Amino acid sequence: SPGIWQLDCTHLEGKVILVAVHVASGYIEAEVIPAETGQETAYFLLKLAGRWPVKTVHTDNGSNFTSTTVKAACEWAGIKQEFGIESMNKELKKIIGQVRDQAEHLKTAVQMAVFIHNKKRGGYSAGERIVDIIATDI
Amino acid sequence: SPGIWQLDCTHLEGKVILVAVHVASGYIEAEVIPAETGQETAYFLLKLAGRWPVKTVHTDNGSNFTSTTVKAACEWAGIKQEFGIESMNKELKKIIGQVRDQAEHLKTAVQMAVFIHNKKRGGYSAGERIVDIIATDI
Ligand SMILES: O=C(O)Cc1c(C#Cc2cccs2)oc2ccc(-c3cccc(F)c3)cc12
Ligand SMILES: O=C(O)Cc1c(C#Cc2cccs2)oc2ccc(-c3cccc(F)c3)cc12
Repeated sequence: SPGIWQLDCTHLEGKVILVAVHVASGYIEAEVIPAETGQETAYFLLKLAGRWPVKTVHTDNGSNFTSTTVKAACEWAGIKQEFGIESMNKELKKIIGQVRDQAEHLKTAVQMAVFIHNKKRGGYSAGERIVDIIATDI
Repeated sequence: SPGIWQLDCTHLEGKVILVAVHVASGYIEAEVIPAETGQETAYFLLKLAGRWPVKTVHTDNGSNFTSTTVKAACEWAGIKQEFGIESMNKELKKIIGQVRDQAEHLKTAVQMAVFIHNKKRGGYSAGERIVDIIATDI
């Protein structure tokens, strides 16, 4: 469970936002991409696996089983793709809405929204939780 | 020291690679950017601060004191910019060289190289070190 992620897509302003959630913490990473092409997901997954333990990525549809570059990225980095395992996507759009005028590019708003999600709660934030799970594991 | 980073630039194939090193671990993040414009560094810094504790960013030159968007990003996220505090850039180009044919875009090679740097050593890797410092700190 230190290494289990979910990968989803949400849409704002005709752009695609790639969302990775660390299922045990609620920690999120996101990127705005022009078009959802296989090569985009592959770059995002390779960046995520260089940064954290990424052992299993669950997706809720078939799109990610049809990309040879996602498959090649996953092989290289030692990532198992799994089919099946959220309301994360709703929280994110709430925060993105509050900040949308505060900056020009959708992608800056997306990252401010990831920052608030990860750093907010007095218990632990999702950001402390992921470090605590992986530390506690090491 | 959990929150202290260095930010540098290196160059390959007429593109700029933005490198953040967590000084106490040797953990690195990198991005290929078209052109070094203020807005690029600002997006990278906001992504890094959503992911980790980023309290102080040291740079070795003046470029980052002249961008209103780096300044605005740093204010919003609570980042102190500092002037002054590597051979990281040499290790990275060694690994990038070994993988360069293994993939099309320079940026994929850059990320495979970050992955190897972060996961390699039997002591601790830079990736376990950063999680151990922040966990040990929390
Ligand atoms: O560079 C490529 O060849 C295609 C590619 C992208 C991308 C992108 C972009 C997004 C937006 C504009 S370009 O990310 C990757 C990650 C892994 C592999 C790969 C492939 C084989 C073995 C391996 F080890 C890795 C290939 C990619
Ligand atoms: O969206 C913008 O307005 C400009 C911007 C970029 C970028 C980029 C790109 C890179 C490559 C193509 S576009 O990253 C940022 C991070 C923070 C702030 C900012 C500004 C004021 C307050 C605050 F809280 C944040 C502005 C940006």
